[PDB]
Amino acid sequence: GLQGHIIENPQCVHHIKRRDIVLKWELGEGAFGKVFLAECHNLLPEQDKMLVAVKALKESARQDFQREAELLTMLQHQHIVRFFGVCTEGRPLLMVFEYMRHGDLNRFLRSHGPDAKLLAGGEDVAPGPLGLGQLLAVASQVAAGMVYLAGLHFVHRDLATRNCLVGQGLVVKIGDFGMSRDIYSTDYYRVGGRTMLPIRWMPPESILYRKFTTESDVWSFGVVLWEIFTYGKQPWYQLSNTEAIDCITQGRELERPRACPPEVYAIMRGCWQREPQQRHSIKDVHARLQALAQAPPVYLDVL
Ligand SMILES: Cc1nccn2c(NC(=O)CN3c4ccccc4Oc4ccccc43)c(-c3ccccc3)nc12
Repeated sequence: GLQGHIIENPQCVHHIKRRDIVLKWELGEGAFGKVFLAECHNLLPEQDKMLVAVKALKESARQDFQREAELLTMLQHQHIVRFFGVCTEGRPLLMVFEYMRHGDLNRFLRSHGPDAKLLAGGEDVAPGPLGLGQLLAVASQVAAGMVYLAGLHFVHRDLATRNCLVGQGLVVKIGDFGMSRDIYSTDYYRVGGRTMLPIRWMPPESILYRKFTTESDVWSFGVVLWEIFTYGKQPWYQLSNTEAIDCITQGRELERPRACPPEVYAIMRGCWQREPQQRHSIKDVHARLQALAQAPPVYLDVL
């Protein structure tokens, strides 16, 4: 079905009473519904009242909602956005997620870019552009989520920074509320009717043959690594959608970002081997990123 829609995977759901959810205000909006900030009571022992993100269904839908809830409940990992469960008592149908204070990683990258000064600094992040060690910590975390999805044989098909969230202490997790085509329409190619393909993130076998695997996700992860080291720039931004299809199917690679050490660009190139079976595993890409994120400053300073 839709690239990046969890029910594209063919592999218990917690219920929350409507009275325990108090909507505060809207956070975002798309064709399939809205996301609110809400207070959720009686959800976690430590917290009598905590903030959550609530996704309200705009309403087939109820059967898609049921299979989404099943698959979200099955995902339990430090770098997948936490799903608390559903409110099916009347309407609208609600899904309850942890609140990720910094929003999506593309927005977070662009607001800590090469132009950032003292004012960009805050609780969680230093002033000025994100440093090598912070960029590596972001990439490591997204890779760890992708290790977990690969271990469960899930394929994402729309992995991009816009589809990752950033929380307190710069925790980064894979997740979205199904509105990236509404909020970031320029990141998709419209192919008639309603279909919208994230071509700039897709390998040749996906664009040419419509094949999607663990190995096409690793390609997409390579593109995520490029977005991180460009502070959120669009891949192929100088190109039209058809120009980008021509570049990707002809074997052109994204150029080393200014902020990317050769060792890291080598990790991006391992994700971009033309032949899927020749790309490095997500386990290996994650081991190499984690090692660099955790490396002492004396080592990172000469990278
Ligand atoms: C309509 C639609 N079009 C595209 C993507 N859409 C999503 N997005 C995802 O399914 C992304 N997704 C995910 C996908 C694939 C593997 C693992 C995944 O882990 C997650 C973990 C937490 C949140 C989300 C995911 C939704 C949607 C539905 C209910 C709840 C939330 C989001 N609806 C859509």
